Amino acid sequence: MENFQKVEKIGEGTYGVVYKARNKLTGEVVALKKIRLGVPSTAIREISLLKELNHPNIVKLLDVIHTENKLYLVFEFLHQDLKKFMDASALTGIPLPLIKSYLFQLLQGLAFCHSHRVLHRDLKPQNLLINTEGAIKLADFGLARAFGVPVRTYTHEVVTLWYRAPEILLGCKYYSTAVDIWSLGCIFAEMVTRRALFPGDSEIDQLFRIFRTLGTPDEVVWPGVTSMPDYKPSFPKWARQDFSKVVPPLDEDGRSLLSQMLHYDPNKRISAKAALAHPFFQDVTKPVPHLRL
Ligand SMILES: NS(=O)(=O)c1ccc(N/N=C2\C(=O)Nc3ccc(C(=O)O)cc32)cc1
Ligand SMILES: NS(=O)(=O)c1ccc(N/N=C2\C(=O)Nc3ccc(C(=O)O)cc32)cc1
Repeated sequence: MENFQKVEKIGEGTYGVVYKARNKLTGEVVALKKIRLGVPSTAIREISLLKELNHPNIVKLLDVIHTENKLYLVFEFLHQDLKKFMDASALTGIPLPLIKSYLFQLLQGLAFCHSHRVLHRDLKPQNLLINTEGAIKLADFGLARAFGVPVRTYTHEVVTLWYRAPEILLGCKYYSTAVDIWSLGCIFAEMVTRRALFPGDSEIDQLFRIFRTLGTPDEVVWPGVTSMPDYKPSFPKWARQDFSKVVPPLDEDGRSLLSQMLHYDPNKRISAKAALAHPFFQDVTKPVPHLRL
């Protein structure tokens, strides 16, 4: 670690603290992530697999440094996250062609992850990174279930529940790649409307916000929902609202795709591969964002 000079702290999450840093050996500017914990052997092996999960839309994992019973991950550095870009673009909105490009690229990255049986599990605007060339990349995944212990909130953590799939909220512990499609759907809606789709601050508030818009799920729309671990027959039964309120003024192709990404039944929810073929992407392009760095 004496080979890195910290420039500034750029983030913190369940798995650690991220710094912008300079590699003293090469002069490179990188993102250095100190993993919050020595470190178990299963975590070293699982993280080593992430070094081989390489794609243009996945943040590059350059090196794994396991020394003095501490774990550091060295990643390539990108200058801005989607949360900041969304906030910077709040008065005008991100242009639809750029929203479409970002969605397409993130579906390409997820289709790749998913084909290798790797789930992101916690997609949110803060872990989607952008550059000046129009790329967007997935970050902050691959360490879940590798440390062998139940997840406990770290000191000062406030968990973001806004993008969590309903099956996670309902207590499914063996959920599928569909959870990432749900999260990406929520982010897509937020890019279009400039408002979070389901901004809950508790698990039940999150679940009830989903139900009030999409309707309380039942066995008709989601076979098996009533047998989910945290499903209660006492949930209020809200009717599904007319979808026209969800993402105005998005066109029917985008609304159709979003409705497939937000299906309750994870088995009915569209896959990343099928979403890439949706008519909404027939006119996809790769525009340049205006980034103020
Ligand atoms: N792939 S890259 O990001 O374009 C890049 C850029 C710069 C570098 N430099 N490497 C080195 C540099 O300047 N002094 C060095 C001293 C020692 C070593 C070494 O391997 O032992 C490497 C460098 C690499 C990649
Ligand atoms: N808020 S901001 O100023 O727009 C910002 C936020 C984040 C960044 N970079 N983050 C990262 C980066 O460059 N490589 C990474 C690799 C992994 C992780 C992670 O969390 O696991 C984060 C980053 C820059 C500016």
